[PDB]
Amino acid sequence: KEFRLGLITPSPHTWTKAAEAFGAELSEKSGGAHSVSVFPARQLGNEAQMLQQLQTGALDMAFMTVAEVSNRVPNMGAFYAPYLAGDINHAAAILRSDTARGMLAVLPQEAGVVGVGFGSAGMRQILSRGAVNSAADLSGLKLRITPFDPILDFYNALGAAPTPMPLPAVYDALANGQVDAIDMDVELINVLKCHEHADTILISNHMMFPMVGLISARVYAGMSDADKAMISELMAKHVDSTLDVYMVKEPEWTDALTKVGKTFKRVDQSFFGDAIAQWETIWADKAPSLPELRKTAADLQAENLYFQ
Repeated sequence: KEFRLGLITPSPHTWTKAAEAFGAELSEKSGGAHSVSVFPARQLGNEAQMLQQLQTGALDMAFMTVAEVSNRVPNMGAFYAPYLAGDINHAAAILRSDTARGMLAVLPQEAGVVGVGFGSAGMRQILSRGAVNSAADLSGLKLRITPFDPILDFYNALGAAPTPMPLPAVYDALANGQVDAIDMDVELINVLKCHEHADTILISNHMMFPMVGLISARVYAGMSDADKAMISELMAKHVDSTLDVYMVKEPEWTDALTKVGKTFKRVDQSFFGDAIAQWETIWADKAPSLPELRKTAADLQAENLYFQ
């Protein structure tokens, strides 16, 4: 079978490279019986469209933001609690936990997909065209976000003017004033060069940004038992590999952003004032897994169960 795998990330992106590597290994491990054609950069549609077609089985596979999945499955919102993870190594440990993996079990019924495991991209940061000395400076700023509710809620609590926008439009929107600021990670701030029309880079690490490897449940059901096991395990390995890339590269991409001539500041949870508490109130009855995920995150940190 020639499977198709969609992503929204550009070609240089870690996810796209991981999907290509998965595709190569599947071809080899299957003795050429199967192949994967990778379609990055939104070639097959936006993420919402891709999920619709995973659900029907018109699309076989995706490396998808958990952000999009949360639009369909609001419990995935739990991963976006601000400052749940203290850094990318903590985030990776959370995403590998039994608590997190247990949350995947609902996906075949609730979204028509099998989730094999979690990967991630980088922590979320803020880039702005003007000075930002306190959270009050975010008030009324047209601020680009990924189109999902957890981040919309965070910025609405802060009083910004969040504006959903997909990746390809972001650079131009900054350059032309359609937005004043963006929510982004350091990999894409580097790759998309969004720092070019920014004044201030705020390294806030305010939210994690998980990824999930998905197989259409309709397609999975048509696979032989041997292939269900082999393909899901292999995909899980490649999804998991992204966590180690970000563990290594996150501080490297961050340091590169000290060399682009802009005002560079690190801020912590206190910077955001009451927005974190407001977010909790919004999400308490939307994402029932949140208390258990918070306990898991706290235990990983207390036990020093990651590189820190």
